[PDB]
Amino acid sequence: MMAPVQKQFREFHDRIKLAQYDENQTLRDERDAVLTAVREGLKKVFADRGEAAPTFTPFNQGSYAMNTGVKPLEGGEYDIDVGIILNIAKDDHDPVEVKKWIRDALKDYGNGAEIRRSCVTVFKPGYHVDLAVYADPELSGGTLCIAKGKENSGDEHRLWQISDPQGFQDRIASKLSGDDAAQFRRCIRYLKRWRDFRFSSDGNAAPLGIGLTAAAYWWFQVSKRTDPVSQNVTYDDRDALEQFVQTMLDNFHDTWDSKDQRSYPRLTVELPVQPYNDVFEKMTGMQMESFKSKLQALLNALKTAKSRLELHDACKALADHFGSEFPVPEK
Repeated sequence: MMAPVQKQFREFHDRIKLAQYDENQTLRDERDAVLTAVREGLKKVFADRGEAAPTFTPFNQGSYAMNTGVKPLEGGEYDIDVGIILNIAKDDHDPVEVKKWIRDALKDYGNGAEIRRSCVTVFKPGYHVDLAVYADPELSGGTLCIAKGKENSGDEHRLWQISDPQGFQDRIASKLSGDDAAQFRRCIRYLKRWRDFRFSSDGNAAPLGIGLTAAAYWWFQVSKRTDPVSQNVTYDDRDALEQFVQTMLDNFHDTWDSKDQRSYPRLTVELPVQPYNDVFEKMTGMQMESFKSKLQALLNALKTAKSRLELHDACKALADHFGSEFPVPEK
């Protein structure tokens, strides 16, 4: 019979997983250090403009909140994500000016703060912290809106966009339960490491991690066998990934580009909460074509790793796509 690889997938998962906020005091300390720095810097910035310092409520976001965190590759950085809800009315403030408040509050913290399209990012040796900045729902008509735009943007690209990070986190945490939910989380982490490993030559071309997570929310199916007599359950991560990657490939659509006068294959993945946008909408046709080509090659490897006599060959076929931390036993 062909070599199984379930034990090597579980070992790979143990190697790549990074503990979520609730189980990771180091990440809590680093997050909280940045939040105390923003309180200190806000007292400074708003005392300098004769106004009372605005207050904020922080909350956990991103993969360290949803228990889908992966360790970076060497030379990579941890990505600590937090939202802060300022006690302001969105209709009274430009979103970029508000982000300027936060960045100036973090002027001399670590390696300096920086205003991105989605957030204020602060850098330290080994990690960055993304602060997504929101206006107060109570003062802004009951909607949670994130500050979009940077210092570059014209009026069209400076906006308070309706957002629901906690809704998205809840959807990911609740899609399944128990050992089924554990397989779901493992397969998201496997594809996050695939993303890091096979998109390193051009990071700007990589699919957003939130995009792969939303794709899993739409299309992941548990793969397990239940012995009908003993009721014993054994999970099959290789098959779960094979069915999920084939479902994503099935959902690419050749999409005509009038500028280039050609088609590009495009995968559309809607967020299952507000604003329900296609998360991959900013990827170019060329990046999509390369995304689809690497997904097809991953699928081919997953099928190869079902039909090897030698565990070595099955594992090496997977390691070609998941990288040097995927276990390859000696022949």
